[PDB]
Amino acid sequence: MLREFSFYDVPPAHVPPVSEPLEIACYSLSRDRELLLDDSKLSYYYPPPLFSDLNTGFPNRFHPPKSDPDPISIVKDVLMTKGIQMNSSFLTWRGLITKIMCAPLDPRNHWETYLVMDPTSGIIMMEERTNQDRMCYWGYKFEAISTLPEIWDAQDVVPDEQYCSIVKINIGKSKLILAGEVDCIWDKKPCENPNLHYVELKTSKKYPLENYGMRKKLLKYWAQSFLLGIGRIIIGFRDDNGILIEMKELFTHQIPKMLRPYFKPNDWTPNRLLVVLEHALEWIKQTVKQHPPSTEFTLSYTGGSKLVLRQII
Ligand SMILES: [Mg+2]
Repeated sequence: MLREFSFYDVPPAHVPPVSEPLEIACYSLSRDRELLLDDSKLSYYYPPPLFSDLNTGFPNRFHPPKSDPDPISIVKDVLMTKGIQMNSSFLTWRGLITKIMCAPLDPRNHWETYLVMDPTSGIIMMEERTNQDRMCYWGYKFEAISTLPEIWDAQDVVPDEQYCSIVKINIGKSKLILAGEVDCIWDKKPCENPNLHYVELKTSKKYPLENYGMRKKLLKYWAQSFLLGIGRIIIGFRDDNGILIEMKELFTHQIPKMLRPYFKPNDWTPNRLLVVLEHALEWIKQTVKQHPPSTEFTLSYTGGSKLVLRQII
């Protein structure tokens, strides 16, 4: 069977309450993508030199990251190994909620996720089952030059090596456990919820906020970081040569405030994106629960203004 959810059919409701995302676990990945149950790979933000060349090391010092998606079983394994209870509606990768949330924003980004309700936990688990160009490298290079590893208590661009935060976040009536890569931390991790100390690093050409493309890009920056409770998004603005010309430190909560003067009528706004997401998540829950556990579904966005949930029979 087929179910549809239309973005524009969502009733005009108040923005759902969203809890402060609470870290329940973290882990690291080695350069060979090996899971490590520690923060050996959490690094610190330190501003890189202005006019750094983001082409340096491409492609000979570049080790492109794994192309295939990771199974969500990993996060479950991690939590099980640590003896952490999982009591939520959803378990997935932050990035897959970003896709649902931002679907109304980029009709060109088509995607497909797999969902199954676990027969023991009753949690809906979501994953993908189906990268190395110069532009991508600019982003990875900016992350590499902007970060300092732990040294006191412990160049090749190897994006496989990373640190990850697993969070509980509630969006209205939906409880989610989300795992996502954290680029670095602003200062020492409170050994206090750590997430507002976390930093996301981005590289972009700078456009005025008048520019629709720029606003949309910022909205997606905001959405991604909002879902993991990240406090800061730091943008390395680059020119067409890939030279770092300016850095801009933003607080995540400031992006919607900063964008307020520039939204044209009928623009998707942070508040509207949250309303639609809550309704999307509620729809997914009710649909999945019309079937026995271990029923596999595909959730698809293939342009237009609808999500499609398909039972795999
Ligand atoms: Mg980043």
